[PDB]
Amino acid sequence: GPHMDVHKKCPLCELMFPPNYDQSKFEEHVESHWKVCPMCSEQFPPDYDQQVFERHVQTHFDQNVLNFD
Ligand SMILES: [Zn+2]
Ligand SMILES: [Zn+2]
Repeated sequence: GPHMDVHKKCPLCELMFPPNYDQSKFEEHVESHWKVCPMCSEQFPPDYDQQVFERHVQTHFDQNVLNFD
């Protein structure tokens, strides 16, 4: 950390943490913004659209109407 080590902010929502905050706890928070499809276990970038993500997740519920096969 430099003279300004208050850069520990989630660049995705700008939640600002103290300089002494856990890097990995920071990263998991960044990875929380990476929207994870529970059915893909894939994390989608913050650059991804929530609308697109929600429709993506919806298609996992849609399942192309899995009737049997
Ligand atoms: Zn955040
Ligand atoms: Zn998915």
